[PDB]
Amino acid sequence: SCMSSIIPGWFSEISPMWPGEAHSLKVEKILFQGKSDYQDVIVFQSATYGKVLVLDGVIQLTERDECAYQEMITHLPLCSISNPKKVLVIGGGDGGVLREVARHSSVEQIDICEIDKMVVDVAKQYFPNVAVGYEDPRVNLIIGDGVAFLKNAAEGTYDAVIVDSSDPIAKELFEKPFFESVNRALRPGGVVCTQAESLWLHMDIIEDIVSNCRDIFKGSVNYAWTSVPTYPSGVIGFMLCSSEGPQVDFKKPVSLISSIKSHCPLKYYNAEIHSAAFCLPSFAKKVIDS
Amino acid sequence: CMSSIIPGWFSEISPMWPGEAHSLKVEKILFQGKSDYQDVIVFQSATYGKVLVLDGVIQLTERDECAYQEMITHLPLCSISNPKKVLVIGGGDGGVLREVARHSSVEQIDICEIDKMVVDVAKQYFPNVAVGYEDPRVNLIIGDGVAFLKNAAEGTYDAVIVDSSDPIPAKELFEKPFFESVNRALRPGGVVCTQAESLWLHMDIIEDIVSNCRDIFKGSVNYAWTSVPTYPSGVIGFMLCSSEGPQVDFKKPVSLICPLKYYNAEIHSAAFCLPSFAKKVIDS
Repeated sequence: SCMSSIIPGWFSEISPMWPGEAHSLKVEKILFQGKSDYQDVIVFQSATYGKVLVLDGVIQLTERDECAYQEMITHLPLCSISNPKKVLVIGGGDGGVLREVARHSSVEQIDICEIDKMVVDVAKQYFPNVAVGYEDPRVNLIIGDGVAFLKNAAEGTYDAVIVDSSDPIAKELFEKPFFESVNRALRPGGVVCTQAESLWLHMDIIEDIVSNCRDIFKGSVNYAWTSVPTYPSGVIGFMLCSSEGPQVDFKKPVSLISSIKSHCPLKYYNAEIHSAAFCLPSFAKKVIDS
Repeated sequence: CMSSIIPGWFSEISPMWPGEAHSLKVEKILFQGKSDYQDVIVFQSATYGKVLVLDGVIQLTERDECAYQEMITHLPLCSISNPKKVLVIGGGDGGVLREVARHSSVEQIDICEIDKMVVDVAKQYFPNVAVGYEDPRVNLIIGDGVAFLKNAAEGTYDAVIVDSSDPIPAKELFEKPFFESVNRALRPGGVVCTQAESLWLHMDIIEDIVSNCRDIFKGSVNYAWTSVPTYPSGVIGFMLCSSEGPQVDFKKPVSLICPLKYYNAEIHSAAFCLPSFAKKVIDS
């Protein structure tokens, strides 16, 4: 179904989470097809987006546009607070989020949970220039469930939690108890940033996500969005919430983001787009503002 | 262009976005003409309502057109005081006209659409938006806007909106002479807003439009972008250019404005905050 039976080497991203639409990509090579204990895993060499990671038929990243997601999900929370030291990432992807967290020189510890070792192994083999992400000596990789890991975490441990999840299908990561777990694992005024889907496609799912966060997190609660051409509807959003404690202002950065530089310039994130990301269209704005 | 990758699905293929296509499941085909100018399809889509297509390229869908039509219209029109005379190049489905008509200081809306079939299709298959054409201030010309514009009285217009297709004879709308034509027909400090493609797919083309624009318009020259799921890459952008004359600040609207679904003063400003890869190139 996802691979065209009509004309060779077209992949089409079909889902009932985005009914009646597919982003089709010309595929040169499948580099990897694989079935873990959790999910179907495909990597292809696309004609125009470089390498593409697909889990359960859903595009997770392309080399060409991953920067828009990976820089926004990392820098929106981490540039909003001073001197973040301890960070938790839920979901490993290709390591590109870890690479973004590691630009922040105040960070000392990056704990990351990925349930599926196949996803880690696939990152290291097929996406090695971004999967160096995993090798930063600050990084502590747990192959295990992130929901359990967070129940089990010491209270008040983290400056920041980044929830780099797939779609709510994964469904527990969008619910009140998981958020209560996050609230408890954050230091007072610690921040969470989560994958919060498409304003065009899932207004109903997002209204509930913001209601749960408004209830659990007593600091700040904001919603941001970014252009990601190879996500469905060409955009995805983020919950930014702070726990009870010091003032947090997600709307502007505190901080802009070594002799030997390990990173290229930011490709997408900057201090102006940080603010712009919180200016929603009128159809979305009405709802999310309460 | 129909069932080219999936049976029952429209796929938007073009060497303007190599290696990719947006695919929409088609409930039914509503129209199929071949005017003296382009191949015209309207189809009823599964989930984006009615869809207009010219030469295999998506012009609009009922579900997301608000994001294009409200931004190409209100970014220019909310950046100046009491616009009275307005020229639109391109008719689409009358959506842009409907949005221009929200501005109560506007007296005259000249619009050029070379292809009459586009207009007839709009009124027939998109009637609730095609009302844009019916408003008493609208002066509809079935003719070449390039020609209409070179034939205009110098300094006549407060604003021109270029709601063009892709730079594919449409390519004239992207070149110095047409830009000189506009700079001329605008009053001093008058503004133009142009369809200016995707920062993800067309940085080269955009760079050339900006540079061209910066030679001609001696007021402000700015680029803005917006989410449109059914345009290639999911975003489209706009040149905003003011002619020599009173200062225009496109990032800070001077005024506020069947309700608006997308545009608002906050998104007005955010529309000029480009990603770092675009922001460097587009600035100097």
